[PDB]
Amino acid sequence: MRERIREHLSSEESVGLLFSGCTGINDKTLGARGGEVIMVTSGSGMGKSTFVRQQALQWGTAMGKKVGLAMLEESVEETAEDLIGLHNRVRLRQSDSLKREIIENGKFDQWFDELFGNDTFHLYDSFAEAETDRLLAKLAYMRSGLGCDVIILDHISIRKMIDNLMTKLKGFAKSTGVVLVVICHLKDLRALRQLSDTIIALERNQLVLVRILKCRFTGDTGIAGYMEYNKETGWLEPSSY
Amino acid sequence: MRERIREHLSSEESVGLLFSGCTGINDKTLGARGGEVIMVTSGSGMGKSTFVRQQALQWGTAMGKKVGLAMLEESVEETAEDLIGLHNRVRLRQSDSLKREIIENGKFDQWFDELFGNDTFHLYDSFAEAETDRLLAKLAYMRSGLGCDVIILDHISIRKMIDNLMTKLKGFAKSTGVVLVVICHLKDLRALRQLSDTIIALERNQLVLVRILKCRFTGDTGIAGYMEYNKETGWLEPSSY
Amino acid sequence: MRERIREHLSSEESVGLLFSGCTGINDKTLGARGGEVIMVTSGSGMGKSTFVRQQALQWGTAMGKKVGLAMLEESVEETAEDLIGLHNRVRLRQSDSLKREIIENGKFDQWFDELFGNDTFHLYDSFAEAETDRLLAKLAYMRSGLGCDVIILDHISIRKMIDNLMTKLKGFAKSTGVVLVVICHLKDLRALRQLSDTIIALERNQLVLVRILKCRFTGDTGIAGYMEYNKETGWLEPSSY
Amino acid sequence: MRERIREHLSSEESVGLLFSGCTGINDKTLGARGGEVIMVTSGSGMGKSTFVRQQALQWGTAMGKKVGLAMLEESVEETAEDLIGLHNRVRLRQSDSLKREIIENGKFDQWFDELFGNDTFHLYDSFAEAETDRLLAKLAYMRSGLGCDVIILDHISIRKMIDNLMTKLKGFAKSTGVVLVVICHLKDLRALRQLSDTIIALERNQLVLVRILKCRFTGDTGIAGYMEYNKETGWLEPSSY
Amino acid sequence: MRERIREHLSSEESVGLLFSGCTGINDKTLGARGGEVIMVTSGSGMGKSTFVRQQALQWGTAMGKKVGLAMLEESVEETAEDLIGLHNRVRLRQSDSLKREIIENGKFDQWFDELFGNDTFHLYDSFAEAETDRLLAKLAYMRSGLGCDVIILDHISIRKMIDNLMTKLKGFAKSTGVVLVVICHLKDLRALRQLSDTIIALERNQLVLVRILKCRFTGDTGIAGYMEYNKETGWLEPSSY
Amino acid sequence: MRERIREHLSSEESVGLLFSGCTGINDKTLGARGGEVIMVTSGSGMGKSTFVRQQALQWGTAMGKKVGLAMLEESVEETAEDLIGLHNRVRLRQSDSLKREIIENGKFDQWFDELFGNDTFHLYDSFAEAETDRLLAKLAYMRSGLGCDVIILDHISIRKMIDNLMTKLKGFAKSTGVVLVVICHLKDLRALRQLSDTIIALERNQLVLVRILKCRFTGDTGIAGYMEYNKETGWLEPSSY
Repeated sequence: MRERIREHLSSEESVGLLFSGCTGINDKTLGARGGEVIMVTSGSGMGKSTFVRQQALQWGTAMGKKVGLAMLEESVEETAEDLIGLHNRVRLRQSDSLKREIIENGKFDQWFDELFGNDTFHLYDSFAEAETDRLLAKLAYMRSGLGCDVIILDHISIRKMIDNLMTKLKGFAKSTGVVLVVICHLKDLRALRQLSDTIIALERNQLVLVRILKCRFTGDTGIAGYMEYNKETGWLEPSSY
Repeated sequence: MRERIREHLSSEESVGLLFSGCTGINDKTLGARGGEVIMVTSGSGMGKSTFVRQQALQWGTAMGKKVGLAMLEESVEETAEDLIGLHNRVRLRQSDSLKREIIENGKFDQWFDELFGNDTFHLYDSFAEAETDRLLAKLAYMRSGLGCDVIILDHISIRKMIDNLMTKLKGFAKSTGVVLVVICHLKDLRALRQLSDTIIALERNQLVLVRILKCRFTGDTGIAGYMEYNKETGWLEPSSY
Repeated sequence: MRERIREHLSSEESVGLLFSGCTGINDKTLGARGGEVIMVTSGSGMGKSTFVRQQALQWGTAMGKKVGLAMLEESVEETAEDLIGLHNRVRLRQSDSLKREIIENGKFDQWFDELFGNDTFHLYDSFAEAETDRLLAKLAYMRSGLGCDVIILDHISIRKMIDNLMTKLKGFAKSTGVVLVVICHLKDLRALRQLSDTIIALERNQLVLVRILKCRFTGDTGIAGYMEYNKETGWLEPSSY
Repeated sequence: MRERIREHLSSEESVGLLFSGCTGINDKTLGARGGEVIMVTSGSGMGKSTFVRQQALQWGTAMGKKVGLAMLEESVEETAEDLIGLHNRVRLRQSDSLKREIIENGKFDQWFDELFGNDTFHLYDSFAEAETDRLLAKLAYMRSGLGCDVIILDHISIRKMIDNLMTKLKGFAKSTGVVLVVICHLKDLRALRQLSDTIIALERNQLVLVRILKCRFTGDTGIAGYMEYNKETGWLEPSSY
Repeated sequence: MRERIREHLSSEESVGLLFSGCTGINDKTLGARGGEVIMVTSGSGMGKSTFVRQQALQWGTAMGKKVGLAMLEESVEETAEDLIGLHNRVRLRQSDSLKREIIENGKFDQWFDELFGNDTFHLYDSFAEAETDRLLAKLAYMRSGLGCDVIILDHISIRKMIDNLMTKLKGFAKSTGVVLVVICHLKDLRALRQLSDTIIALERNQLVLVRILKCRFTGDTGIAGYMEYNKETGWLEPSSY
Repeated sequence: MRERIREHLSSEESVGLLFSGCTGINDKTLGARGGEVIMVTSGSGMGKSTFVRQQALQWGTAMGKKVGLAMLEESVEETAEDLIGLHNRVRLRQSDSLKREIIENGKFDQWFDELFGNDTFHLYDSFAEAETDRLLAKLAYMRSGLGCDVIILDHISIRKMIDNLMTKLKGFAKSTGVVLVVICHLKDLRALRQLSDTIIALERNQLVLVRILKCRFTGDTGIAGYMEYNKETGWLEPSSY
C-alpha cells in the first residue's frame, strides 16, 4: 500500500487548466482537470460566451493547448469574428468602420493567420439538428482526430435530450480525459447539476459576480470573485470590488 | 428475577463508541454500540465520508480501536491519502505542492508509519462487483481475522440487492457485535430505514446540520447540532450556531 | 321484563379500567372492560410499549389491580428494568451512571421491593416459540393461578397464526373476563380488526397523536387527544395541543 | 277491464310505512309496504340496529303501529335499554351515572311505562338456536297472536340456512302482509338479494351514507341521502351534506 | 330463374316492425319481421317489460298495428295501469296522489278510451297454469280471432316445458307470420337460443346497455346502443353515451 | 419401377383448387383435389354458407370452373340472391332499398347476366325429400350432364341416412373425380369424419377462426388462420390477427 500510495500521490493531477481574469476562481476550483465537465451558466446576455471564449483564447494561446469549439446556436464566422476581436482587444461587431478599415488595411488577414494560422483552434458549427449521437460523434472526432485538449459546447438550454446528453457528455469527458466546458442557459436548482463536475455562475446588477455553485474535486463553494466587462475591448477584467 | 435484573443492569452497555466533532450527537444517541448498524446519509458531496472518516480516525487513534474500512467506490490509495491528510490536518488532494514537498521531505513515510505502522486500520477496496456474499465474506474476515471493532461500508446508493444486503449487514452486525457504519446516498422516507439502528443525516445550506433521523436504543430524535467544515484542514468542527 | 331490565341496568359495568396520561381517551372509550381485547398499534418505535407499560403501572399500582405481562420479543429483566425506571421516573437504560449508582446506592433493591415486593405484577417471557396453545395455556394460568386482572401481550406483528390466535385470544378474554391488551406492529385496514374490541393507534410527526380506530362498546371513534413524551422521565404526558 | 282497472287503481297501496331521519329515503322507496321484505345491511358496527330501531320507535310510537322485534344475537333487556334511551334521547349504556340516577330517580319506571305500558312493542329473544321453523313459528305468532304490523329480525349474517330462511321469510311476509325488516351482516353482490324487496345499505367514512341498493316496487336505486349520528343522543339525524 | 329471382327480390320483406328508443337497434336487426321470435332477456328488474311495453305502445299506437299481450305472471289491470301511465308519460304506480287525482278528475276514463277505446290492444292474463297447449290455443286465437300483428309473451324463466314450448312458439310464429316477442328471465349461454330469431339483452351498471346477442336474418351482433330510463316518465330514452 | 415411379411423379396432382380469403388455408391443405370430399362445419349462423359460396364464386368466376350448387334447405332464388350480392359486393337481403333500386335501375338484369349469363353456375334445389338415391342421381347428372367441376352440398345436419349418404357421397366423388364440398351442422368428435378427406371448421368469439380439423392428403392439421366478416359487403376477408 505504501508504495501504492506514494506513486498515487506523485501521479495525481490536482491543478488543471487555470482560469483567467477572475482573481479567486482558481483558489476555489484549482483550475480545470481532464475528464471533468465544467458547467458555466447564468441569465441570457449575462456574459457566458465571452467568459468561456476568454478562457479558450488563453488556453490555446498561452497554455499552448488545442481548443475545439462546437457551436449549436451561432455560426463559425460569428465565433471567429468574436475570437479575432478578443485577441486584438477590439469589438469588431460594434464597429462598421473597423471591420471595413481592417479588411482593406490588410490587418484582417494578418490577424486571421496570427490566430488560426496554427493548428490550435478548431471551430465547428452546424449541429442545428437535435441529435445527440450526431453531436457526440463530432466531439469524439475533435478529441481523437484533432487532438483537442479542451472542448467547449456552446450552448444548451434547460426531458432526456438534456438528461441523456449530459450523461453522454460526462461519459465522453471521463473516458477520454478531455476538458469539456458546457454553456447552459438558466431561465443550484436553477443531470445538469449531477454530472457537471464544476459549475460556474455569473451574476449581474439585478460588474459581474462569479459564483462557484459546485466543485466536486475541491468542495469549495461560494463566490470566487468579481469581474469588470470592458465595453471597449470586450474583455472581462478582474475587479477590485 | 431480582438477581436476574441486577446482573442484567450491571452488565448492559448503554454508551457505545462516542462520536466526535459535533456537540450534542452523543446526547441524542449515547454513541455507537456493538451489534448496531449506523446509517450516515445525505446528499452527494454533503460531507458523509469526511464525517465518517473523522469518526474512524478518532476511534482507531484515540479510542485504541481497530477500524476496518471497506470501499466500494474509491481506491485504497485515495482513502489512505484522505486519512493521512486528516491525521495531519492538511488536504493532500488540494495541494500539488504539498504532495510533492512531503515525499522528498521524508514526511510522507513518517506520516504513513505514524498512522498505518500499527495494526489499527484495515482498508479494503475492490468490491466493485455487485455480489453481496462476496462482500459479507470479506466483512466477516475483517471482524474475525483482523479483529476489527468497527467496520465502515463506503458506500451504498438507493430492489433486493439493497434490501437483502441491509438484512445481511444487520444480521452480521447483530451476531458478531461489531459496529457497522454504512454510508448511503440520498437522491426519513428519503430495510434501509428498518434495519438501521441509528440514522444520521447531514444537511447543508439549501455549516452542516447534523440531524438524528432515528435511534432505536435512545428514541431521541431531532437535530443533534451543527458542524463547521474547515476548508484548510478538511476537518468538520463543532459549531457555535 | 321490567324487573328483568332494571337489575340488568343496575348490574351492567359500562366504565372499565380507566386509561392514563391522555385527556380524552376515557371520553371516547370509557376505559377497559373485562372480557374485551384492547389492541394498541402503530409504527415500530412509535411508543406502543411505553404507553401500555404506563397503563399497566397505574392499573396495578393505583387501581390496586394484578397485572400480568407476557413478553414474546424481549426478556423479563428488560421489562423489569423499564417498569422500575418508569415507576421512579428515570431512564435506567439511558444512564450507565444511574444503573451503577443505584446498585451500590442500595436504591435498586429498595426500588425492586417497593414495586415487585407485593404480588401485583406478573412478568413472563420465553414464548419465543411460535406455538399458540403453549401461549394460551400460560395466559390462562396467569388468569386463574395468579388471578391477573389485566394481561398484556407484547407483542405481535402482522395467515392463521395471527387469525387463529386472535380468535383464541378473544375467546379467552370473553370467557374469563380478564382485560387483554395486545400490542401489534403495523408496517383501520393497516381477525386483528374484527376480534379486537377497542383499537388504539399512536401517531408521530410524519408529540404523539392518540387515535381511537375502533370501540365496539362506545362506537365513538376519532382522535382522543395528544401526548408528550418526556425524554428525561420516559413517561408519556398529557398535552395542550 | 275498465271498472276492473279503476278499482284496482283506487285500491292499490303504493306508499307504505314512511322511514325517518333520512331526507330522500322515502323519495327512492316510497316507504315500506306490507308483504315486502326490507333488508338493511352494511359493515359490523356501521349503525344498522340503531337505524332500524329508530324506524321501529317512530312506527310504533307516532304511526300508531304494533312492532315486533325478534333478537337472535342480543337479549331483550339490552334491546329494551336501547329503545328506552332512544325514546328519551339519552345513551343509557354509556352512562354508569345515568343508569344509577334514573333508577332511584323513579324515571326508569316512568320511562318503562311511557314506552312499553301500552301493547305497542313486542320484544322476543332466545332464538339462539339455529332452527328456522322454530323461528318462523314465533314470527307467525307475533303476526297473528300479537297483531304486529312490522317485524324486525335482528340479525342475520351471510348454504340453505340463509337461502331457505330467506325464502321462508319472504313467503311469510307475502302471505300475511306484515312488514318484515331483516338486518344482515356484510363482511349488491356483497336469496338475500333475490327475495328482499328493498335493500338498504349504510356506509361510513372509509356521517353515514344511505344507499338504496334495490327497490323492486320503485326500481329507483342509488344513494338516498346522508345521516349524522348524534353521539350524545344516539339518534341518527338527517344531514346537510 | 331470372323472373323467379326478380319477383323473389321484389316480394321479400327485409325490414320488419322498427323498434323505438334505442338509436342503433334497427341498424343491427332491421326491425321485427313476421314469423320471427324475438327474445328479450336480462336480469330481473333490469327493464325488460318496460322496453317491450314501449315497443308495444308504439307499434299499436303509431304503426297502426294490433298488439296482443299475454301475461303469465301479472294481471291485466297491472298491465293496463302500466300502458296508461306510459302513454301519458306518468308513473301511476308510484303516485298514490295521481291515481286518486286522475279518477275523480275524469282523466282516467279519458285516458282509458284514448288508448283501449279502439280495437288495437288485446291484454290476456290468467295463464297461471303450466299448460303449454292451453297457452298456444289462446295465442292462436289472438292471432286468428283478434287479428293481432304482434304477440308479446310475458314472461318465461329458464326441461321440455321451455324446450317444447319454445319449439311450439317458434312453430306458431313461423306458420302464422305473427311477430312473437318473448320475455325471458336470466339468472348467449345464459331451444331458447336456437329457436329465437333475434335475441336482445339489456345490461345495467354492474343507463342500460342494449346488446344484440343474436339476429339470424342479419347476423349483425354486438351492442346496438344505450338507453336512459326516465324515473319520472318511466320511458326508456335514447342516450348520448 | 423407375420409369413407373417417374411418370407417377410427373402425373400426380398434389395442389387442387386453391381456397380464397384465408391466408394459410392453402398452406395446410394445398387446395381441393378432385375425388375428395371437403367437409365444412361449425355452429349454426357461424358463416359456413358464406365461406363456401365465396369459394364457389372464385372457382367458377376466376378459376374458370363449372360449379354446381345443390341446396337441401333454401331455395334457388335465395341462393342466387346471395351470389349476386356477393359478386357485387353488396348485401341484397339487408337492403329493401337496394333491391328496389337495382330492379328499376336495370342493374339486376345486368348483374344476373354478368354472373349466370354463362354456363358456369348450376343451382339446384328441391331435394326437400329425405331420399339419398334421388339426391345422388341429381349429383351424378350435375357431374356428367352439366360437367360440373365442383359440387357443393348445402346442407346436412348430424343413423344410416347420414352414414350411408356420406359413404355414397364419398363413392361418387372418388369414382367421378369431382370436388365435393359438403356443409354440415354441428350442434373432431363433434362416416362424417371418416369419409371426409378434408374437414374445415370455422370458429367465432365464444373475426372467425379457420381450423383444419383433418386433411388426409397433407396430414397438416391445426388452425390455418383467421378471417374478418365484412358486414357491408358480406365477404369474409383475410385477417391480420
